[PDB]
Amino acid sequence: MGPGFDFAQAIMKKNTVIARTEKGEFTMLGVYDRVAVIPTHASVGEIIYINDVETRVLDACALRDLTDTNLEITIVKLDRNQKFRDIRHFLPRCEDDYNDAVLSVHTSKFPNMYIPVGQVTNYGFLNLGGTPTHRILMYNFPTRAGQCGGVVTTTGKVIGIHVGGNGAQGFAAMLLHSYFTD
Ligand SMILES: O=C(O)c1ccnn1C1CCOCC1
Repeated sequence: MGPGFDFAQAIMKKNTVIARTEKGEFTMLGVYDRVAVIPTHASVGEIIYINDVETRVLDACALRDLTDTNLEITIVKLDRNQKFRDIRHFLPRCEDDYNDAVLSVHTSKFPNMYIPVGQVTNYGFLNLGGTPTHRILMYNFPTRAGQCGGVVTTTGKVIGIHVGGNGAQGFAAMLLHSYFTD
């Protein structure tokens, strides 16, 4: 509907797939080559469904910071016959706060969904479902089941993936450029 939505749509139309694990259907962001991300609570195994196609998982790594604290991001390399557009140059280098973000979701339950969430706080520590978690972004929107994996963008930056909420606030795990050096 405006320039934030333009950037979000451009990411959704080329850099997402629908991922299915035994724990549900998730928006999945493809970052480059056959490398994507998903919330760690998706519990990715040796096989995952990608747009309802049985796909071998070549590697899955549940990220933790150097204090050995959960970051809630799992990086997955997919045995897929097609590469993603490389969007690593849209990833922030540092932890930050943002204005005027959009949360975008694409699943069977919520197709073509876009939410203007407003201001994004560098929240930091969150007890996420009992699990101490770091590098959390917060926005004051009442997010719901079905939005985990959703992509958080500003104009020109892909800043996080949605991982939870408390009924009044939503929480995303940061994406940083340093996660996807090769
Ligand atoms: O997919 C894209 O490149 C796209 C769509 C809208 N804006 N962008 C980019 C253009 C260069 O600055 C960063 C954002």
